[PDB]
Amino acid sequence: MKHSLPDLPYDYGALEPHINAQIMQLHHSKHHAAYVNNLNVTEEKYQEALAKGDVTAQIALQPALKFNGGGHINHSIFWTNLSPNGGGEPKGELLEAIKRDFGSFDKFKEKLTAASVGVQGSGWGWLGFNKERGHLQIAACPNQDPLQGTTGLIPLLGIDVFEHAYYLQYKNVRPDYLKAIWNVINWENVTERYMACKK
Amino acid sequence: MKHSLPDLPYDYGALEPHINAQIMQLHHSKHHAAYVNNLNVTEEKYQEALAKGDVTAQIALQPALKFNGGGHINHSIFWTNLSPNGGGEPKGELLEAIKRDFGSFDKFKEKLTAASVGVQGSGWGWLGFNKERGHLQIAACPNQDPLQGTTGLIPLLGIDVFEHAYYLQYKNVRPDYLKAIWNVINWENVTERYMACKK
Ligand SMILES: [Mn+2]
Ligand SMILES: [Mn+2]
Repeated sequence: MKHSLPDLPYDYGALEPHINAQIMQLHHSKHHAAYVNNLNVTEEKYQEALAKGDVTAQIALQPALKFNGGGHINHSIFWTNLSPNGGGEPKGELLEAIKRDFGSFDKFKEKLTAASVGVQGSGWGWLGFNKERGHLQIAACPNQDPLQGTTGLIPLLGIDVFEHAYYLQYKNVRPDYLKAIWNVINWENVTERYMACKK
Repeated sequence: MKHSLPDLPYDYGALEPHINAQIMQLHHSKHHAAYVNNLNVTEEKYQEALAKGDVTAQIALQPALKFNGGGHINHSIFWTNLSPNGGGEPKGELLEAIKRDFGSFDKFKEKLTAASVGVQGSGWGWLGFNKERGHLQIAACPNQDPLQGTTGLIPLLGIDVFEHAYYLQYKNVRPDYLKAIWNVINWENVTERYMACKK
């Protein structure tokens, strides 16, 4: 098998006015498209080096694998974390865990926003689930480094703070992007990942 | 493919008094043995992950692959860079290149000493050849990060500054270890690696 660019589950303009059609179309059809292709290229190179036992080449491929592989993991999740049917607050057991672990829904939003704005350079903000501790956890990740691969936390909600995700519309004012994106969060999807975490 | 621990080109005591037999035995039969075994286990997990397209697992395995993979690369080179017949100064084209790029042999030693002593924590000092620039270059690497895999430079001479390489004999006094190791440098091996770069 090879990786494929997943279609967006909605129209490019479905998230307006919070994220405009130009960003969505570029962020999916150009950026993510490149990560999948580069990911498949790196995996093939990594396969040849492994068959040859060329460990030097394997390690030299690690930055491309983490960046483009992480890109595929993160963005594929990101599209499902957003929806025109999104916004508002989650329900049921996820809403209860958020209040228990962060005090309230608004406190959680403040913490994830602060983590996302606090990224200096490129990276991501994540809400995750800690299997060992059995509760939610917020983390920030540099560049395309994916949450679970580098921290073991299971991703529930990611916020792409790469400049290409918002600069066209919001320019340098990243907090304006963070303010707007809460209105299109697909809490239905995020709830599925949370419920999938417990057994 | 199954990597294997290469036999040492000499007995564990052949580098005394500069590196004592206990260090050599532990550094080869324990530390390096673990890198090969851990490298093989990590490589086997990669084959499964690649076959499954599990990119998260590939990225999670990267720290173990670089540390143990790099360990295998570096230590395998390190042993050949040392010899009971070593020490003194190189000759021929290697010596002529060292004088040109670093001013003199003694000046070269000061620069490689300073790079090796300057490593805070675990890492390596390397003399390398820059193929693109066509000259020698000194660099430091953190942990077991290998020179070529992370910098593209071809390794000519490596100095292990992990504490397990000198602490038993020299304790915290790494500069005494660095001074002593010059007595067992296998310049014949370093010359072969250098001449191989100008094919
Ligand atoms: Mn992005
Ligand atoms: Mn070592």
